[PDB]
Amino acid sequence: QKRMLEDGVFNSEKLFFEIRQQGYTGGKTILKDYMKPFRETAKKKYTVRYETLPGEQMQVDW
DNA sequence: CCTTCTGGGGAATTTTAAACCGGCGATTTTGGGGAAAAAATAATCGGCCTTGACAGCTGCACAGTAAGAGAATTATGCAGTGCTGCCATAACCATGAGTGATAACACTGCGGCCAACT
Ligand SMILES: [Mg+2]
Repeated sequence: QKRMLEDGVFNSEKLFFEIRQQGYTGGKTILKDYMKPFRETAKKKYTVRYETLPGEQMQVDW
C-alpha cells in the first residue's frame, strides 16, 4: 500500500518481485486481486440517453 | 258319515355374524453421543484472452473573484522628565537557637621513594 500510494507503482510484476525477496511465496493472482481496487477506474463507454420534458431544459455553450 | 292328515300363526329359544372396545406385542420415534462423510465457502494457483500505450512535451489564454505583497499614512503605547508626598527599610540593642568548629581515634587518599623491565 505504501508503494502504491507514495511511489505510484502499479506494476504487479515489480511489486511481486520485490515482496518475493521479503519472504512471500504465493502467486500473483492474490496480489492482483488485492491491488485492483487501488487502480484507477477506466472511463466507461456506455452512454445513457435522456429526453427532457417540453419547455423544461435548455443547454448553452461556447 | 267319521277319522286322519296337513297347514298357518304366535311364542319361545339358539346360533352366528357383525361391530366395538380393550388388552397385549411390536415397531417407530425422539433424544443424546460419537464418528464419518459430504458439501460449502474461502483462498490460492495457473493460464488464457484481450487491449492500452509507446510513439517530443505541456504551457499558456481567458474568465472572475479573492488574497496578498509592498508602501504610505495614521493611532497609539511606551518612554522620558520634572516635582511632591508617602511608605519601606535599615540601623541599633537584647536574647535565644542553630551550626560551624574543636578534640580524638580510624580509615583512606595522595605524594615521595624504591625497584623491575625494556
Ligand atoms: Mg464550454
